[PDB]
Amino acid sequence: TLKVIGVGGGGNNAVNRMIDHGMNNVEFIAINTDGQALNLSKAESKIQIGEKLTRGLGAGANPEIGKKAAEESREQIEDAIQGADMVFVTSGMGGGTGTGAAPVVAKIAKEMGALTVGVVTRPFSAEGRKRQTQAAAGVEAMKAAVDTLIVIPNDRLLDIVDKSTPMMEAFKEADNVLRQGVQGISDLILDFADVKTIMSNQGSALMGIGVSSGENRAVEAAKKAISSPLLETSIVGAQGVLMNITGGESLSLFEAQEAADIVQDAADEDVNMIFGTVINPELQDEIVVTVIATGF
Ligand SMILES: Nc1nc2c(ncn2[C@@H]2O[C@H](COP(=O)(O)OP(=O)(O)O)[C@@H](O)[C@H]2O)c(=O)[nH]1
Repeated sequence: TLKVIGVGGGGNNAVNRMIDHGMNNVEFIAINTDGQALNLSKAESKIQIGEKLTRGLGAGANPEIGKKAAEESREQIEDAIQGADMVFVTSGMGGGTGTGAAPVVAKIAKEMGALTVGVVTRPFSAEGRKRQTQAAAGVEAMKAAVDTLIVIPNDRLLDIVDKSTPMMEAFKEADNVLRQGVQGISDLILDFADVKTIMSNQGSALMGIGVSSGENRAVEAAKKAISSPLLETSIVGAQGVLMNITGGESLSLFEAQEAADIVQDAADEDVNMIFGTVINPELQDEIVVTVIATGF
């Protein structure tokens, strides 16, 4: 039983990209201070927070607003999570809602016993350093709050998207990245207790994405993932690695083994590696290798 919660406008856009993209397994939850944004959210469940602080508007960008706003609506949050086994808290740090509220939403789910995984974006360093300063705090808030935290610095997406890609639209790929991050894990649900062993109380986790379509797609996707810009360090330091190989109908068993072997070689000699495949019909010909490394 899986529930992904979108905390903030950033998170809610990533949640709505997770919905627009066919994703059949999981419950979606939208959390914001802004009433407007919640209306545009595609999630089944929505939650407005700070209904007494904000009077039904947004948190207007200060992290102190969401923190207290979350506490105000702690009741409703605990209700929405009830009986989820694993919770994904997807949010953009730097904002008001996410920065303060999302860490509280997390520790709610951790205190409720669900496996809490945090998939959060850092803001672009091109977004002003004040917003970067707040995000740095919010990140450290979540590190305490979650079992595993996957922190994707948006700047590292500048090593992915075009220079032509507008700034206010570069978040659409950041959406897609959070999608692949959550979806990579969620799609594999392997033994749940195995995943627990990889995620439970591990802390800071790195993500690696690689996509390839060609002659050598298996090898080419795994190599790209092993050395994804999103990885702050190469994964050899990790004690636990989860790996996903998502492909079309044409996805070979051979290809899976090839990609698995490649990633295994890159990981520590005696790493706890667990990996699975996913046939996703909607995929044309590209396969996607998603690497989550834990424990640093
Ligand atoms: N993935 C994603 N990230 C975003 C989007 N818009 C903004 N962000 C990032 O998320 C951070 C917070 O934005 P926002 O969610 O509006 O703040 P909040 O509403 O106070 O939680 C910013 O620093 C942005 O870098 C979006 O549409 N998608």
